[PDB]
Formats: sequence, structure tokens, C-alpha cells
Amino acid sequence: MKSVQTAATSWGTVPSIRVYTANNGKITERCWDGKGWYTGAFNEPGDNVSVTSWLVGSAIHIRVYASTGTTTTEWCWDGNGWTKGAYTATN
Ligand SMILES: OC[C@@]1(O)OC[C@@H](O)[C@@H](O)[C@@H]1O
Ligand SMILES: OC[C@@]1(O)OC[C@@H](O)[C@@H](O)[C@@H]1O
Repeated sequence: MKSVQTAATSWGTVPSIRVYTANNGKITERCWDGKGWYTGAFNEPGDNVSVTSWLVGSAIHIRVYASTGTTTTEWCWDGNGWTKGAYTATN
């Protein structure tokens, strides 16, 4: 709880960058697409965050893993807004 905790992903050649910050129990998103940093649409509960992303042709897919206690919730971006993913784990 001494400092915020971040996770970062990027794609393409511009590039696009997404940086997720866990702070005081919530995870927010800052975005770069070549022109300046702006606040993204992702905001969900969590004390810890990790991220991965992959391209399928021209489509970006992002997975954000948000954890509180022993429960990790996966959030998915597949072109049409964030949706909850199927990830589970018994921690
Ligand atoms: O505005 C850019 C945006 O749509 O890019 C994809 C995701 O990173 C979203 O949370 C974000 O708002
Ligand atoms: O399209 C969503 C989904 O199927 O993508 C692959 C994995 O991230 C799954 O947990 C997730 O539900």
C-alpha cells in the first residue's frame, strides 16, 4: 500500500500503449495512440493488475487480470467494450 502498482501493454508501430494502475482498490487505465495520454474506459475493482494483449490481423484483444484477496477477475477487450471473461482460479 506504499505505492501504486502498474501493468503495461502495447501493440502496433505507433504504438498504442495501455497502462493500468491499481490504486486504493481500483484499477484505472491511461492510453496513448500517438497524440498524447488520455484516460481509458477501463475502471474495475482490484488491488493488483496484470495484462496481456495480442493481435489477430487488425483486431486487438486485451486481457486484464484484476485481483482482490484471492479472487482474480478477467476483463476482456475484443473490439466492442470490456466484458467479463471466463477465467477462474482457486487460490
Ligand atoms: O479509448 C481507447 C480505448 O477504447 O482503447 C481500447 C481500450 O483500452 C479502452 O478501454 C479504451 O477506452
Ligand atoms: O472471448 C473471451 C474469452 O473466451 O477469451 C479467451 C479467454 O480470455 C477467456 O477466459 C475469455 O472468456
